[PDB]
Amino acid sequence: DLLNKRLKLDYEEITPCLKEVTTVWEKMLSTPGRSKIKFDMEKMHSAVGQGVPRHHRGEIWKFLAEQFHLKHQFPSKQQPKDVPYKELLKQLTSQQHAILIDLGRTFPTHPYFSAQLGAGQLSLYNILKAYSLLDQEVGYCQGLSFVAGILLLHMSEEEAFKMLKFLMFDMGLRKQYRPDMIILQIQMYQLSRLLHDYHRDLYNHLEEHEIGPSLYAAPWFLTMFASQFPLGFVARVFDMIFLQGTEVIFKVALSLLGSHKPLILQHENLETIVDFIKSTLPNLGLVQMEKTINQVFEMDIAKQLQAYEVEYHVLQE
Repeated sequence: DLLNKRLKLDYEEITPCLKEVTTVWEKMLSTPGRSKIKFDMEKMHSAVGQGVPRHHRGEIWKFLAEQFHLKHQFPSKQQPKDVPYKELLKQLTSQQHAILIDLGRTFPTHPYFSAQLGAGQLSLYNILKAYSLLDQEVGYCQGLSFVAGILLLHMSEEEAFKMLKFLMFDMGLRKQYRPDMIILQIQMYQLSRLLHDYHRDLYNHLEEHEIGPSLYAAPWFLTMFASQFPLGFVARVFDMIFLQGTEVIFKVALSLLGSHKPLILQHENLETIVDFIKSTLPNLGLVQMEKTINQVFEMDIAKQLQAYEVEYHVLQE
């Protein structure tokens, strides 16, 4: 019952948010008719940057989504339909097997998900089942359980489904999850170009050993870092995603790669380089995570990403 929130929110923070900013959030959250009011971008940006209290993370994300709605029309051709959560769950989904195989690997040591087909896992299962029936083109795609999982850890089951719909449709995250993997391939290309333009030396080193992003970045995009990084770090990455968009993933990837460049440069073969990026890099210390979040947060690469996309299509022909 309210122990569920306790059960769910039991994870180490990178930097505990202090007294004062908890104060500022409560005021924005308590605003009457909140969803219809546009808040000033800079206050929010300062708010997110100064800390997101764990006890309010979920409501904050929903608040940030309301703000996203107000700033982005987000049109009437690609909507998603409104068969309620409870109604979708009456049906059977063809994605049952795919959901189950990932379910067992989703935050397996977290007390809320440790019990096989326990309350936590069932709620997650149902969210994914519903989503697969809503978005049958995507159905269930590997890694999605971590995303739905992180949402579930900060709000109710049905609230998590709604936010998942919002993140996937309104924020466009669903694109990378389509079965053809085309958008995922373009994202791999974009990260590579990002490395070329911002850390040429790292780029040259990776190219020399033929290490394309697909050898290590797939989990970063598809699980949004949730499958390999600490929960506290991933939760801050999500704070930023809801405020600044899914492109934050690229920012975090670039920041991490750039940050560990000196170490990656010391490895001389595909086996050692990939192993470092896959297994060692995720073992970041508290200060490192702190620096990463702050750097990523002020990073601006939207125009470059856009350009790399056009570039991809020109080279395809």
